[PDB]
Amino acid sequence: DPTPDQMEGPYFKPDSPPRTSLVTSSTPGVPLTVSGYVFGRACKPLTGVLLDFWQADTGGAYDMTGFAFRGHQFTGADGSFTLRTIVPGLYPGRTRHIHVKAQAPGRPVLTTQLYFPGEPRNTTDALFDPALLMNVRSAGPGREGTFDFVLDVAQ
Ligand SMILES: [Fe+3]
Repeated sequence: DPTPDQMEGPYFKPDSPPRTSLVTSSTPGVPLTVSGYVFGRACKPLTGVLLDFWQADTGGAYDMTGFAFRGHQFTGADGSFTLRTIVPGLYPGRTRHIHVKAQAPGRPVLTTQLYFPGEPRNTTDALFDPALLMNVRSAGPGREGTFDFVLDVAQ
């Protein structure tokens, strides 16, 4: 309220495919589904918001040749989103994170990141921001993330 912005990073690639799922049962890593809503200025759900996610694989590598672990979606009538993925791996200098660009129809793009609770690197990574923490709880062999966006959109 409202979701803080952060840098894009060198590993963004435009033109991600449309998909809410980035993984299969055969994808290595700890299963993670992240879900929530996009709200505007009056705490009301926003429809048709573009959410474009990218992240490292379980071993901390980004795909620069293809679009593995890159995918975008649009919020539905209820303003909800869902992302089925795996927990991204650590890589040099950074705590654990998922990248996201959010764009409400006809508005500027918000570039930001999502962080994980209880990660030791949250204390070492200067880029870390507790306002961008997901809630994360166990769900069998995997995990469930919860995060709501608030965009600067008048209602
Ligand atoms: Fe990154």
